[PDB]
Amino acid sequence: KILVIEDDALLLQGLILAMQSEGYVCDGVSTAHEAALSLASNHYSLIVLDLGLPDEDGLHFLSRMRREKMTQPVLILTARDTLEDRISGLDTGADDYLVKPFALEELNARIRALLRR
Amino acid sequence: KILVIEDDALLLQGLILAMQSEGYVCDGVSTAHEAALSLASNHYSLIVLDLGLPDEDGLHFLSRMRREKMTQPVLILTARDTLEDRISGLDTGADDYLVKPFALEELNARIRALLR
Ligand code: BEF
Ligand code: BEF
Ligand SMILES: [Mg+2]
Ligand SMILES: [Mg+2]
Repeated sequence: KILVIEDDALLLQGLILAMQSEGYVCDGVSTAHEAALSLASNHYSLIVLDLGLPDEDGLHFLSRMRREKMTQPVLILTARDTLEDRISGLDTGADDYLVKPFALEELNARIRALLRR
Repeated sequence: KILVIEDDALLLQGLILAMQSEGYVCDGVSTAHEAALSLASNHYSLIVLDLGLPDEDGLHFLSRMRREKMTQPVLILTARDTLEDRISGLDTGADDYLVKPFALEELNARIRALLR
C-alpha cells in the first residue's frame, strides 16, 4: 500500500493510476493534513512526498513524521531542484529524492528499489 | 567501511578522501577483478560502483554480486545517464543511481541515506 501526497490533482491522479498499474494499492492525498488523517486510519508501506503543499511544507511534515518514529520509506518527488534542496530532503529523513520533471518508469524503478530493501 | 570501484584514478583518489572525511574507512579499487579480491578479503558495509570499467562492465559485475546473494547497499555512480541506463541499474540490484557529473555533498547525503 502506497500513500502519494501531491497537491496537483492532474498529476496526483496519474500517479495513483501508475501505482495501481504496478500492482500496488494506492491512496492519494493533496495536503499534509489529509496525509495525517490517512496515516492514522491506514497502514502504508511507502510514502511518495511532494514538498510544495498548501498547508504545511512537505519537508516540515517529513520532519514531523520522522520525529514520530515513522520508519516507512519516503521518496520525495518535487519541483524543488537545487543541490541544497536535495541534500536537505535526504538529511531530513527521505530515502530518495527525485526532481520534477521525471519519467514515470524511473519513479517505478526507484519505488521497487526502496521496497525490496 | 566503504568500497569504491572507479577506474579514473584522479576521481577515485578524491572519492576515497571524501569518504574518509565523512569518517568512514574506505578502500578504492579500479576494476571489477580487484573489487572481487577486496570483497573476499574484507567486509564492506556499502559499495559505490562505476559502470564503465576496463575488464568487466559494472552492471554485469553487479548482477554477479546479487546472484551471489550479497546484500550490501550499492550506489551506482556513472557517466551512463540515459533513462534506460538508470532503470536498468536499479532493476539489476542497485539501491541508488547517481549520474556524473555530481556534487560530492549529494553523494555524501545519499550514502548517509542508504546507511540509515
Ligand atoms: F510541489 Be512540489 F514540491 F513539486
Ligand atoms: F565509467 Be563510468 F560509468 F562513469
Ligand atoms: Mg506541490
Ligand atoms: Mg569508468
